[PDB]
Amino acid sequence: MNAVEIISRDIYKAIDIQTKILDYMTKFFTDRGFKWLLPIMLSPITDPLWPDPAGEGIRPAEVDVYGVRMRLTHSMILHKQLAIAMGLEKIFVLSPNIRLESRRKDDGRHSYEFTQLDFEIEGAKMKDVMRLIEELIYGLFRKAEEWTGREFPRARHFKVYDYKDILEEFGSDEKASMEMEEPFWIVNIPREFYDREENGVWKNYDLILPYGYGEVSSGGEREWEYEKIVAKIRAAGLKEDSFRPYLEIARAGKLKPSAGAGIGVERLVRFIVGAKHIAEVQPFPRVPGIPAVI
Amino acid sequence: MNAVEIISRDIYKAIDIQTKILDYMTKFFTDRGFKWLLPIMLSPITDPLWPDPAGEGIRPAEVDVYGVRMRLTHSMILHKQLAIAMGLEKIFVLSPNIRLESRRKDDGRHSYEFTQLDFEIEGAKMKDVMRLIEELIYGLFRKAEEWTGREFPRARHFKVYDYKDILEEFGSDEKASMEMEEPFWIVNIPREFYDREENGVWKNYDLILPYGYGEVSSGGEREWEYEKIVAKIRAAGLKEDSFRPYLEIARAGKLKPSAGAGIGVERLVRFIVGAKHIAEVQPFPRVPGIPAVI
Ligand SMILES: NC(=O)C[C@H](N)C(=O)O
Ligand SMILES: NC(=O)C[C@H](N)C(=O)O
Repeated sequence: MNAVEIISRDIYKAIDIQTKILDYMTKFFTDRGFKWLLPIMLSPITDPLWPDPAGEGIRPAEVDVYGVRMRLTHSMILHKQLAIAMGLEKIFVLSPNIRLESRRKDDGRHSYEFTQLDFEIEGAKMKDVMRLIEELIYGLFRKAEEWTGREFPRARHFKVYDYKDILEEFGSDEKASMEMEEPFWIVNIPREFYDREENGVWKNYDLILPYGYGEVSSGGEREWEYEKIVAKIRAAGLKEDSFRPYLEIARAGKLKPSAGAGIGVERLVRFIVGAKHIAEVQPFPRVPGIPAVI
Repeated sequence: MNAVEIISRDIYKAIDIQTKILDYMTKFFTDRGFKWLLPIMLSPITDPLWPDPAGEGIRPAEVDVYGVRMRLTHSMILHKQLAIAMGLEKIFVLSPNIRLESRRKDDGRHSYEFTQLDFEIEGAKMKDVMRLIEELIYGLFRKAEEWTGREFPRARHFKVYDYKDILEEFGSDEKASMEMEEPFWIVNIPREFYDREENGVWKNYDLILPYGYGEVSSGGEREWEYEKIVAKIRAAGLKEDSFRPYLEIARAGKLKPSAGAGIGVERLVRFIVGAKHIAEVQPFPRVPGIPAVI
Protein backbone atom coordinates (compact mmCIF):
# COMPACT_ATOMS: atom_id res chain seq x y z
CA MET A 1 0.00 0.00 0.00
CA ASN A 2 1.60 3.24 -1.22
CA ALA A 3 1.05 6.65 0.39
CA VAL A 4 -2.02 7.58 -1.70
CA GLU A 5 -3.66 4.23 -0.98
CA ILE A 6 -3.05 4.65 2.77
CA ILE A 7 -4.87 7.99 2.90
CA SER A 8 -7.69 6.79 0.59
CA ARG A 9 -8.97 4.29 3.19
CA ASP A 10 -12.16 5.04 5.14
CA ILE A 11 -11.47 5.38 8.85
CA TYR A 12 -13.96 7.97 10.08
CA LYS A 13 -16.09 5.70 12.27
CA ALA A 14 -13.07 4.03 13.88
CA ILE A 15 -11.65 7.44 14.78
CA ASP A 16 -15.09 8.56 15.99
CA ILE A 17 -15.12 5.52 18.31
CA GLN A 18 -11.50 6.09 19.35
CA THR A 19 -12.35 9.65 20.34
CA LYS A 20 -15.17 8.42 22.58
CA ILE A 21 -12.93 5.73 24.06
CA LEU A 22 -10.16 8.24 24.90
CA ASP A 23 -12.67 10.66 26.41
CA TYR A 24 -14.07 7.85 28.54
CA MET A 25 -10.78 6.37 29.76
CA THR A 26 -9.03 9.66 30.54
CA LYS A 27 -12.02 10.82 32.60
CA PHE A 28 -12.21 7.42 34.33
CA PHE A 29 -8.73 8.04 35.73
CA THR A 30 -8.93 11.79 36.49
CA ASP A 31 -12.26 11.16 38.28
CA ARG A 32 -10.39 8.79 40.57
CA GLY A 33 -7.74 11.37 41.43
CA PHE A 34 -5.01 10.08 39.11
CA LYS A 35 -2.40 12.59 37.93
CA TRP A 36 -2.09 12.84 34.15
CA LEU A 37 1.58 12.71 33.10
CA LEU A 38 3.13 13.23 29.68
CA PRO A 39 5.22 10.53 27.99
CA ILE A 40 8.94 10.28 27.37
CA MET A 41 10.36 8.68 24.23
CA LEU A 42 14.11 8.74 24.86
CA SER A 43 15.97 7.62 28.00
CA PRO A 44 19.13 5.77 29.09
CA ILE A 45 16.73 3.17 30.55
CA THR A 46 13.69 1.33 29.23
CA ASP A 47 11.56 -1.80 29.61
CA PRO A 48 13.69 -4.80 28.54
CA LEU A 49 10.56 -6.74 27.54
CA TRP A 50 12.52 -9.86 28.50
CA PRO A 51 12.17 -12.50 29.78
CA ASP A 52 8.54 -12.75 28.58
CA PRO A 53 6.44 -15.52 27.01
CA ALA A 54 4.92 -12.99 24.61
CA GLY A 55 8.19 -11.51 23.32
CA GLU A 56 11.06 -12.30 20.95
CA GLY A 57 13.84 -10.82 23.06
CA ILE A 58 14.33 -7.77 20.86
CA ARG A 59 16.68 -4.98 21.92
CA PRO A 60 15.30 -1.44 21.94
CA ALA A 61 16.30 0.87 19.09
CA GLU A 62 18.87 3.49 20.07
CA VAL A 63 19.72 7.04 19.04
CA ASP A 64 22.62 9.36 19.87
CA VAL A 65 21.51 12.31 22.01
CA TYR A 66 24.27 14.87 22.53
CA GLY A 67 26.84 12.05 22.44
CA VAL A 68 24.94 9.71 24.77
CA ARG A 69 23.25 6.50 23.62
CA MET A 70 19.52 6.78 24.40
CA ARG A 71 16.95 3.99 24.08
CA LEU A 72 13.58 4.50 22.42
CA THR A 73 10.67 3.65 24.71
CA HIS A 74 9.75 -0.02 24.83
CA SER A 75 7.49 0.88 27.76
CA MET A 76 7.47 3.50 30.52
CA ILE A 77 7.30 0.87 33.29
CA LEU A 78 10.54 2.06 34.93
CA HIS A 79 9.51 5.70 34.69
CA LYS A 80 6.13 4.84 36.27
CA GLN A 81 7.92 3.42 39.29
CA LEU A 82 10.05 6.53 39.45
CA ALA A 83 6.94 8.71 39.41
CA ILE A 84 5.65 6.73 42.40
CA ALA A 85 9.04 7.34 44.04
CA MET A 86 8.59 11.09 43.52
CA GLY A 87 5.38 10.75 45.55
CA LEU A 88 2.80 11.24 42.82
CA GLU A 89 0.62 8.48 44.35
CA LYS A 90 -1.56 7.58 41.36
CA ILE A 91 -0.48 8.34 37.81
CA PHE A 92 -1.43 7.56 34.25
CA VAL A 93 -0.06 8.49 30.86
CA LEU A 94 -1.00 8.03 27.21
CA SER A 95 2.38 6.51 26.35
CA PRO A 96 3.57 5.68 22.82
CA ASN A 97 5.70 2.55 22.63
CA ILE A 98 8.15 1.47 19.94
CA ARG A 99 8.59 -2.28 19.61
CA LEU A 100 10.30 -3.50 16.47
CA GLU A 101 9.04 -7.07 16.41
CA SER A 102 9.37 -9.35 13.37
CA ARG A 103 6.84 -10.32 10.68
CA ARG A 104 6.02 -13.35 12.82
CA LYS A 105 4.16 -11.05 15.22
CA ASP A 106 1.95 -9.64 12.47
CA ASP A 107 -1.11 -11.44 13.84
CA GLY A 108 -3.70 -8.67 13.61
CA ARG A 109 -3.31 -7.18 17.08
CA HIS A 110 0.37 -6.16 17.01
CA SER A 111 1.73 -2.85 15.75
CA TYR A 112 5.33 -1.63 15.94
CA GLU A 113 4.11 1.75 17.21
CA PHE A 114 1.12 2.00 19.51
CA THR A 115 -0.18 3.72 22.64
CA GLN A 116 -0.81 2.30 26.07
CA LEU A 117 -2.79 4.09 28.67
CA ASP A 118 -0.20 3.39 31.35
CA PHE A 119 -1.08 3.85 35.02
CA GLU A 120 0.42 3.04 38.42
CA ILE A 121 -0.77 3.12 42.02
CA GLU A 122 1.37 3.36 45.15
CA GLY A 123 0.60 0.56 47.60
CA ALA A 124 -1.89 -1.21 45.32
CA LYS A 125 -2.18 -5.00 45.20
CA MET A 126 -3.02 -7.18 42.19
CA LYS A 127 -6.67 -7.58 43.25
CA ASP A 128 -7.11 -3.79 43.49
CA VAL A 129 -5.86 -3.19 39.96
CA MET A 130 -7.78 -6.09 38.44
CA ARG A 131 -10.96 -4.83 40.12
CA LEU A 132 -10.25 -1.34 38.76
CA ILE A 133 -9.70 -2.59 35.20
CA GLU A 134 -12.90 -4.65 35.43
CA GLU A 135 -14.83 -1.52 36.41
CA LEU A 136 -13.30 0.43 33.53
CA ILE A 137 -14.10 -2.28 30.97
CA TYR A 138 -17.65 -2.80 32.22
CA GLY A 139 -18.35 0.92 31.98
CA LEU A 140 -16.78 1.08 28.52
CA PHE A 141 -18.75 -1.89 27.18
CA ARG A 142 -22.02 -0.35 28.41
CA LYS A 143 -21.20 2.99 26.74
CA ALA A 144 -20.11 1.14 23.59
CA GLU A 145 -23.57 -0.41 23.34
CA GLU A 146 -25.04 3.10 23.26
CA TRP A 147 -22.50 4.26 20.66
CA THR A 148 -22.78 1.32 18.28
CA GLY A 149 -26.22 -0.13 18.98
CA ARG A 150 -24.62 -3.58 19.22
CA GLU A 151 -24.23 -5.92 22.20
CA PHE A 152 -20.97 -6.35 24.14
CA PRO A 153 -19.89 -8.81 26.88
CA ARG A 154 -21.75 -8.50 30.20
CA ALA A 155 -18.43 -7.69 31.83
CA ARG A 156 -19.23 -8.10 35.53
CA HIS A 157 -17.49 -11.41 36.21
CA PHE A 158 -14.01 -12.06 34.81
CA LYS A 159 -12.81 -15.64 35.23
CA VAL A 160 -9.25 -16.01 36.49
CA TYR A 161 -6.88 -18.60 35.00
CA ASP A 162 -3.38 -19.39 36.20
CA TYR A 163 -0.83 -19.29 33.36
CA LYS A 164 -0.01 -22.99 33.70
CA ASP A 165 -3.68 -23.93 33.50
CA ILE A 166 -3.99 -21.95 30.28
CA LEU A 167 -1.10 -23.96 28.86
CA GLU A 168 -2.78 -27.19 29.98
CA GLU A 169 -6.32 -26.59 28.70
CA PHE A 170 -5.77 -24.56 25.52
CA GLY A 171 -2.04 -24.75 24.82
CA SER A 172 -1.53 -21.00 24.50
CA ASP A 173 -3.11 -17.62 25.28
CA GLU A 174 -4.18 -17.12 21.65
CA LYS A 175 -6.19 -20.35 21.55
CA ALA A 176 -7.85 -19.55 24.86
CA SER A 177 -8.91 -16.21 23.38
CA MET A 178 -10.53 -17.95 20.40
CA GLU A 179 -12.61 -20.13 22.74
CA MET A 180 -14.09 -17.51 25.11
CA GLU A 181 -17.12 -15.21 24.85
CA GLU A 182 -16.18 -13.09 27.87
CA PRO A 183 -13.00 -11.21 28.74
CA PHE A 184 -10.87 -13.23 31.17
CA TRP A 185 -7.68 -12.94 33.23
CA ILE A 186 -4.42 -14.86 32.97
CA VAL A 187 -2.25 -14.59 36.10
CA ASN A 188 1.08 -15.77 37.52
CA ILE A 189 3.26 -15.31 34.44
CA PRO A 190 7.05 -15.43 34.80
CA ARG A 191 8.48 -12.39 32.97
CA GLU A 192 10.38 -9.11 33.48
CA PHE A 193 12.29 -8.26 36.67
CA TYR A 194 9.87 -5.49 37.63
CA ASP A 195 6.87 -7.76 38.23
CA ARG A 196 6.63 -8.94 41.84
CA GLU A 197 7.55 -12.57 42.54
CA GLU A 198 7.00 -14.19 45.95
CA ASN A 199 7.70 -17.86 46.65
CA GLY A 200 7.61 -18.72 42.95
CA VAL A 201 4.28 -16.93 42.52
CA TRP A 202 4.22 -13.91 40.18
CA LYS A 203 1.75 -11.18 41.20
CA ASN A 204 0.77 -10.16 37.70
CA TYR A 205 -2.12 -10.30 35.28
CA ASP A 206 -3.07 -10.08 31.59
CA LEU A 207 -6.60 -9.19 30.49
CA ILE A 208 -7.59 -11.23 27.43
CA LEU A 209 -10.39 -10.31 25.05
CA PRO A 210 -12.77 -13.00 23.72
CA TYR A 211 -13.41 -14.12 20.14
CA GLY A 212 -9.68 -14.34 19.44
CA TYR A 213 -8.99 -10.63 19.89
CA GLY A 214 -6.21 -11.43 22.39
CA GLU A 215 -4.47 -9.52 25.19
CA VAL A 216 -5.61 -5.94 25.76
CA SER A 217 -4.00 -5.12 29.13
CA SER A 218 -1.06 -6.35 31.23
CA GLY A 219 0.27 -5.38 34.64
CA GLY A 220 1.47 -6.42 38.07
CA GLU A 221 2.55 -5.58 41.57
CA ARG A 222 6.18 -4.46 41.46
CA GLU A 223 9.56 -5.40 42.93
CA TRP A 224 11.04 -2.43 44.81
CA GLU A 225 13.94 -3.95 46.76
CA TYR A 226 17.40 -3.58 45.17
CA GLU A 227 18.65 -7.06 46.07
CA LYS A 228 15.59 -8.78 44.63
CA ILE A 229 15.65 -6.70 41.45
CA VAL A 230 19.38 -7.21 40.77
CA ALA A 231 19.20 -10.97 41.20
CA LYS A 232 16.44 -11.26 38.59
CA ILE A 233 18.31 -9.07 36.12
CA ARG A 234 21.53 -11.05 36.53
CA ALA A 235 19.71 -14.40 36.30
CA ALA A 236 18.04 -13.40 33.03
CA GLY A 237 21.40 -12.47 31.53
CA LEU A 238 20.57 -8.79 31.25
CA LYS A 239 23.29 -6.23 31.98
CA GLU A 240 23.04 -4.17 35.17
CA ASP A 241 24.63 -1.26 33.32
CA SER A 242 21.52 -1.09 31.12
CA PHE A 243 19.54 0.05 34.17
CA ARG A 244 22.17 2.04 36.05
CA PRO A 245 20.18 5.12 37.20
CA TYR A 246 17.15 3.01 38.12
CA LEU A 247 19.31 0.70 40.21
CA GLU A 248 20.90 3.71 41.96
CA ILE A 249 17.45 4.82 43.06
CA ALA A 250 16.68 1.23 44.07
CA ARG A 251 19.90 1.15 46.12
CA ALA A 252 19.02 4.44 47.81
CA GLY A 253 15.85 2.73 49.02
CA LYS A 254 13.59 5.12 47.14
CA LEU A 255 11.34 2.70 45.20
CA LYS A 256 7.97 2.05 46.84
CA PRO A 257 5.61 -0.90 46.67
CA SER A 258 3.11 -0.36 43.86
CA ALA A 259 0.97 -1.97 41.18
CA GLY A 260 -0.37 -0.96 37.78
CA ALA A 261 -1.06 -1.95 34.20
CA GLY A 262 -1.05 -0.73 30.63
CA ILE A 263 -4.12 -0.81 28.38
CA GLY A 264 -3.62 -0.97 24.62
CA VAL A 265 -5.81 1.81 23.23
CA GLU A 266 -5.80 0.72 19.57
CA ARG A 267 -6.58 -2.86 20.61
CA LEU A 268 -9.72 -1.59 22.33
CA VAL A 269 -10.73 0.51 19.33
CA ARG A 270 -10.27 -2.63 17.22
CA PHE A 271 -12.49 -4.73 19.49
CA ILE A 272 -15.29 -2.17 19.65
CA VAL A 273 -15.26 -1.44 15.91
CA GLY A 274 -14.92 -5.16 15.25
CA ALA A 275 -11.95 -4.81 12.89
CA LYS A 276 -10.12 -7.96 11.76
CA HIS A 277 -6.74 -6.21 11.62
CA ILE A 278 -5.57 -3.41 13.91
CA ALA A 279 -4.17 -1.56 10.89
CA GLU A 280 -7.76 -0.79 9.93
CA VAL A 281 -8.12 1.55 12.93
CA GLN A 282 -4.87 3.45 12.46
CA PRO A 283 -4.57 6.42 10.08
CA PHE A 284 -0.90 5.48 9.59
CA PRO A 285 -0.39 1.71 9.88
CA ARG A 286 2.69 0.36 11.64
CA VAL A 287 2.63 -3.35 10.71
CA PRO A 288 5.34 -5.58 12.24
CA GLY A 289 8.03 -6.35 9.67
CA ILE A 290 6.76 -3.70 7.27
CA PRO A 291 8.47 -0.31 7.42
CA ALA A 292 5.72 2.30 7.08
CA VAL A 293 5.70 4.40 3.90
CA ILE A 294 4.20 7.30 5.93
CA MET B 1 20.76 16.78 37.91
CA ASN B 2 21.54 13.17 38.81
CA ALA B 3 18.97 10.38 39.26
CA VAL B 4 18.35 10.67 43.01
CA GLU B 5 18.41 14.48 42.73
CA ILE B 6 15.67 14.41 40.09
CA ILE B 7 13.20 12.21 41.97
CA SER B 8 13.72 14.21 45.18
CA ARG B 9 12.04 17.36 43.83
CA ASP B 10 8.53 18.35 44.92
CA ILE B 11 6.53 18.94 41.75
CA TYR B 12 3.21 17.63 43.03
CA LYS B 13 1.57 21.05 42.59
CA ALA B 14 2.83 21.43 39.02
CA ILE B 15 1.59 17.95 38.09
CA ASP B 16 -1.82 18.66 39.68
CA ILE B 17 -2.13 21.82 37.55
CA GLN B 18 -1.01 19.87 34.47
CA THR B 19 -3.74 17.33 35.10
CA LYS B 20 -6.39 20.06 35.21
CA ILE B 21 -4.99 21.74 32.09
CA LEU B 22 -5.01 18.49 30.08
CA ASP B 23 -8.56 17.72 31.20
CA TYR B 24 -9.69 21.22 30.22
CA MET B 25 -7.87 21.34 26.87
CA THR B 26 -8.94 17.89 25.68
CA LYS B 27 -12.61 18.57 26.60
CA PHE B 28 -12.42 21.93 24.83
CA PHE B 29 -11.76 20.16 21.56
CA THR B 30 -13.96 17.07 21.99
CA ASP B 31 -16.88 19.37 22.96
CA ARG B 32 -16.45 21.08 19.58
CA GLY B 33 -16.55 17.85 17.60
CA PHE B 34 -12.79 17.34 17.09
CA LYS B 35 -11.51 13.79 16.60
CA TRP B 36 -8.79 12.64 19.00
CA LEU B 37 -5.92 10.93 17.18
CA LEU B 38 -2.94 9.10 18.63
CA PRO B 39 0.64 10.22 17.93
CA ILE B 40 3.20 8.78 15.56
CA MET B 41 6.85 8.92 16.61
CA LEU B 42 8.64 7.35 13.61
CA SER B 43 8.14 8.15 9.93
CA PRO B 44 10.08 8.53 6.69
CA ILE B 45 9.00 12.21 6.75
CA THR B 46 8.89 14.91 9.42
CA ASP B 47 8.73 18.69 9.94
CA PRO B 48 12.02 20.20 8.64
CA LEU B 49 11.80 23.05 11.20
CA TRP B 50 13.47 25.16 8.54
CA PRO B 51 13.42 27.82 7.33
CA ASP B 52 12.33 29.24 10.72
CA PRO B 53 13.66 32.30 12.59
CA ALA B 54 13.00 30.46 15.87
CA GLY B 55 15.33 27.63 14.89
CA GLU B 56 19.01 26.96 14.22
CA GLY B 57 18.37 24.32 11.55
CA ILE B 58 18.51 21.09 13.54
CA ARG B 59 18.51 17.64 11.92
CA PRO B 60 15.94 15.06 13.07
CA ALA B 61 17.02 12.17 15.26
CA GLU B 62 17.02 9.08 13.02
CA VAL B 63 16.72 5.36 13.63
CA ASP B 64 16.50 2.29 11.35
CA VAL B 65 13.25 0.30 11.28
CA TYR B 66 13.68 -3.01 9.46
CA GLY B 67 16.65 -1.52 7.62
CA VAL B 68 14.77 1.63 6.66
CA ARG B 69 15.75 5.09 7.94
CA MET B 70 12.97 6.71 9.98
CA ARG B 71 12.91 10.19 11.46
CA LEU B 72 11.79 10.84 15.05
CA THR B 73 8.94 13.34 15.11
CA HIS B 74 10.01 16.99 14.96
CA SER B 75 6.29 17.66 14.66
CA MET B 76 3.26 15.92 13.18
CA ILE B 77 2.45 18.83 10.84
CA LEU B 78 2.55 16.75 7.66
CA HIS B 79 0.53 13.97 9.28
CA LYS B 80 -2.06 16.52 10.41
CA GLN B 81 -2.48 17.55 6.80
CA LEU B 82 -2.76 13.89 5.80
CA ALA B 83 -5.44 13.37 8.47
CA ILE B 84 -7.45 16.19 6.85
CA ALA B 85 -6.88 14.44 3.50
CA MET B 86 -8.49 11.33 5.03
CA GLY B 87 -11.59 13.45 5.60
CA LEU B 88 -11.50 13.65 9.41
CA GLU B 89 -12.43 17.39 9.25
CA LYS B 90 -11.30 18.53 12.71
CA ILE B 91 -8.53 16.70 14.55
CA PHE B 92 -6.19 17.02 17.50
CA VAL B 93 -3.44 14.89 19.05
CA LEU B 94 -1.32 15.06 22.20
CA SER B 95 1.87 14.80 20.16
CA PRO B 96 5.31 14.29 21.68
CA ASN B 97 8.13 15.95 19.75
CA ILE B 98 11.89 15.31 19.83
CA ARG B 99 13.89 18.40 18.95
CA LEU B 100 17.58 18.10 19.83
CA GLU B 101 18.30 21.83 20.00
CA SER B 102 21.60 23.30 21.23
CA ARG B 103 22.53 24.77 24.63
CA ARG B 104 21.87 28.14 22.99
CA LYS B 105 18.11 27.40 23.15
CA ASP B 106 18.11 26.54 26.90
CA ASP B 107 16.16 29.74 27.64
CA GLY B 108 13.68 28.35 30.17
CA ARG B 109 10.93 27.45 27.70
CA HIS B 110 12.61 24.85 25.48
CA SER B 111 12.82 21.15 26.21
CA TYR B 112 14.32 18.53 23.88
CA GLU B 113 11.29 16.32 24.52
CA PHE B 114 7.87 17.92 24.87
CA THR B 115 4.21 17.60 23.98
CA GLN B 116 2.15 19.85 21.75
CA LEU B 117 -1.65 19.70 21.67
CA ASP B 118 -1.63 19.83 17.91
CA PHE B 119 -4.84 20.46 15.99
CA GLU B 120 -6.01 21.05 12.41
CA ILE B 121 -9.28 22.22 10.82
CA GLU B 122 -10.30 21.68 7.20
CA GLY B 123 -11.09 24.97 5.44
CA ALA B 124 -10.21 27.23 8.39
CA LYS B 125 -8.62 30.68 8.02
CA MET B 126 -6.01 32.28 10.24
CA LYS B 127 -8.58 34.53 11.96
CA ASP B 128 -10.71 31.47 12.78
CA VAL B 129 -7.89 29.60 14.47
CA MET B 130 -6.60 32.65 16.30
CA ARG B 131 -10.12 33.26 17.63
CA LEU B 132 -10.44 29.64 18.69
CA ILE B 133 -7.15 29.75 20.57
CA GLU B 134 -8.23 33.01 22.25
CA GLU B 135 -11.43 31.32 23.45
CA LEU B 136 -9.43 28.36 24.79
CA ILE B 137 -6.80 30.52 26.51
CA TYR B 138 -9.25 33.00 28.07
CA GLY B 139 -11.33 30.12 29.44
CA LEU B 140 -8.25 28.34 30.78
CA PHE B 141 -7.01 31.45 32.56
CA ARG B 142 -10.41 31.88 34.30
CA LYS B 143 -10.25 28.28 35.48
CA ALA B 144 -6.63 28.72 36.62
CA GLU B 145 -7.68 31.61 38.87
CA GLU B 146 -9.98 29.16 40.64
CA TRP B 147 -7.32 26.44 40.81
CA THR B 148 -4.58 28.72 42.17
CA GLY B 149 -6.34 31.72 43.70
CA ARG B 150 -3.91 33.90 41.77
CA GLU B 151 -4.72 36.46 39.07
CA PHE B 152 -4.14 35.78 35.35
CA PRO B 153 -4.36 38.02 32.26
CA ARG B 154 -8.03 38.84 31.65
CA ALA B 155 -7.98 39.81 27.96
CA ARG B 156 -10.64 38.04 25.89
CA HIS B 157 -8.75 38.83 22.64
CA PHE B 158 -5.10 39.63 22.03
CA LYS B 159 -3.36 42.41 20.11
CA VAL B 160 -1.77 41.47 16.78
CA TYR B 161 1.70 42.55 15.55
CA ASP B 162 3.46 41.80 12.27
CA TYR B 163 6.77 39.97 12.73
CA LYS B 164 8.59 42.73 10.82
CA ASP B 165 7.23 45.33 13.23
CA ILE B 166 8.17 43.33 16.32
CA LEU B 167 11.75 43.33 15.08
CA GLU B 168 11.74 47.09 14.54
CA GLU B 169 10.06 47.99 17.84
CA PHE B 170 11.51 45.44 20.28
CA GLY B 171 14.35 43.76 18.38
CA SER B 172 13.05 40.26 19.08
CA ASP B 173 10.05 38.23 20.21
CA GLU B 174 11.91 37.55 23.47
CA LYS B 175 12.26 41.26 24.17
CA ALA B 176 8.63 41.84 23.18
CA SER B 177 7.50 39.14 25.62
CA MET B 178 9.37 40.87 28.46
CA GLU B 179 7.60 44.18 27.86
CA MET B 180 4.02 42.88 27.53
CA GLU B 181 1.55 42.16 30.32
CA GLU B 182 -0.97 40.18 28.34
CA PRO B 183 -0.61 37.52 25.65
CA PHE B 184 -0.17 38.81 22.11
CA TRP B 185 0.04 37.54 18.54
CA ILE B 186 2.97 37.74 16.16
CA VAL B 187 1.86 37.10 12.57
CA ASN B 188 3.39 36.92 9.05
CA ILE B 189 6.64 35.07 9.76
CA PRO B 190 8.51 33.60 6.80
CA ARG B 191 9.22 30.00 7.71
CA GLU B 192 8.43 26.38 6.72
CA PHE B 193 7.03 25.30 3.33
CA TYR B 194 3.74 24.15 4.81
CA ASP B 195 2.62 27.57 6.06
CA ARG B 196 0.48 29.35 3.46
CA GLU B 197 2.23 32.25 1.67
CA GLU B 198 0.40 34.62 -0.69
CA ASN B 199 2.02 37.51 -2.52
CA GLY B 200 4.69 37.83 0.16
CA VAL B 201 2.30 37.52 3.08
CA TRP B 202 2.50 34.54 5.42
CA LYS B 203 -0.81 33.42 6.89
CA ASN B 204 0.59 32.25 10.19
CA TYR B 205 0.56 33.17 13.87
CA ASP B 206 2.49 32.66 17.13
CA LEU B 207 0.86 33.29 20.51
CA ILE B 208 3.39 34.86 22.89
CA LEU B 209 2.95 34.82 26.67
CA PRO B 210 3.68 38.00 28.69
CA TYR B 211 6.29 38.68 31.42
CA GLY B 212 9.04 37.06 29.37
CA TYR B 213 7.53 33.58 29.22
CA GLY B 214 7.72 33.58 25.40
CA GLU B 215 5.92 31.62 22.66
CA VAL B 216 3.29 29.08 23.70
CA SER B 217 1.57 28.29 20.38
CA SER B 218 2.43 28.43 16.65
CA GLY B 219 0.19 27.77 13.67
CA GLY B 220 -0.89 28.78 10.19
CA GLU B 221 -3.13 28.24 7.18
CA ARG B 222 -1.44 25.65 4.94
CA GLU B 223 -0.19 25.21 1.41
CA TRP B 224 -1.96 22.40 -0.45
CA GLU B 225 -0.85 22.78 -4.08
CA TYR B 226 1.94 20.50 -5.35
CA GLU B 227 3.74 23.07 -7.55
CA LYS B 228 3.77 25.75 -4.82
CA ILE B 229 4.98 23.30 -2.20
CA VAL B 230 7.84 21.90 -4.29
CA ALA B 231 8.99 25.39 -5.28
CA LYS B 232 9.21 26.40 -1.62
CA ILE B 233 11.14 23.27 -0.62
CA ARG B 234 13.59 23.84 -3.48
CA ALA B 235 14.04 27.57 -2.75
CA ALA B 236 14.99 26.75 0.85
CA GLY B 237 17.67 24.32 -0.30
CA LEU B 238 15.72 21.39 1.15
CA LYS B 239 15.31 18.14 -0.77
CA GLU B 240 12.11 16.77 -2.31
CA ASP B 241 13.53 13.33 -1.47
CA SER B 242 12.97 14.12 2.24
CA PHE B 243 9.20 14.40 1.68
CA ARG B 244 8.56 11.83 -1.03
CA PRO B 245 5.34 10.13 0.17
CA TYR B 246 3.81 13.46 1.21
CA LEU B 247 4.66 14.95 -2.19
CA GLU B 248 3.07 11.95 -3.92
CA ILE B 249 -0.17 12.76 -2.11
CA ALA B 250 0.14 16.47 -2.97
CA ARG B 251 0.85 15.63 -6.61
CA ALA B 252 -2.30 13.48 -6.61
CA GLY B 253 -4.26 16.61 -5.66
CA LYS B 254 -5.31 15.16 -2.32
CA LEU B 255 -4.17 17.83 0.14
CA LYS B 256 -7.01 20.22 1.13
CA PRO B 257 -6.88 23.80 2.42
CA SER B 258 -6.74 23.83 6.22
CA ALA B 259 -5.36 25.72 9.19
CA GLY B 260 -4.22 24.74 12.66
CA ALA B 261 -1.76 25.21 15.48
CA GLY B 262 0.15 23.41 18.20
CA ILE B 263 0.06 24.50 21.85
CA GLY B 264 2.92 23.68 24.21
CA VAL B 265 1.37 21.88 27.16
CA GLU B 266 4.41 22.03 29.48
CA ARG B 267 4.93 25.69 28.54
CA LEU B 268 1.37 26.41 29.74
CA VAL B 269 1.94 24.45 32.94
CA ARG B 270 5.07 26.58 33.52
CA PHE B 271 3.11 29.78 33.03
CA ILE B 272 0.27 28.88 35.39
CA VAL B 273 2.68 27.56 38.06
CA GLY B 274 5.01 30.57 37.68
CA ALA B 275 8.09 28.39 37.14
CA LYS B 276 11.36 30.07 36.16
CA HIS B 277 12.50 27.08 34.09
CA ILE B 278 10.28 24.54 32.31
CA ALA B 279 12.37 21.77 33.90
CA GLU B 280 10.73 22.56 37.23
CA VAL B 281 7.38 21.22 35.97
CA GLN B 282 8.69 18.06 34.31
CA PRO B 283 9.18 14.80 36.27
CA PHE B 284 12.01 13.86 33.87
CA PRO B 285 13.77 17.04 32.65
CA ARG B 286 14.99 17.25 29.06
CA VAL B 287 17.21 20.35 29.02
CA PRO B 288 18.41 21.48 25.57
CA GLY B 289 22.01 20.35 25.07
CA ILE B 290 22.16 18.19 28.20
CA PRO B 291 21.51 14.44 27.83
CA ALA B 292 19.08 13.39 30.57
CA VAL B 293 20.22 10.73 33.05
CA ILE B 294 16.68 9.31 33.25
N1 LIG C 1 4.77 -4.97 29.45
C1 LIG C 1 4.39 -3.72 29.67
O1 LIG C 1 4.14 -2.93 28.77
C2 LIG C 1 4.29 -3.31 31.12
C3 LIG C 1 2.85 -2.97 31.54
N2 LIG C 1 2.41 -1.73 30.92
C4 LIG C 1 2.77 -2.93 33.06
O2 LIG C 1 2.23 -1.98 33.63
O3 LIG C 1 3.27 -3.85 33.73
N1 LIG D 1 6.17 24.47 14.51
C1 LIG D 1 5.28 23.50 14.59
O1 LIG D 1 5.41 22.54 15.35
C2 LIG D 1 4.09 23.61 13.69
C3 LIG D 1 2.80 23.88 14.46
N2 LIG D 1 2.45 22.75 15.31
C4 LIG D 1 1.69 24.17 13.47
O2 LIG D 1 0.60 23.59 13.58
O3 LIG D 1 1.90 24.96 12.54
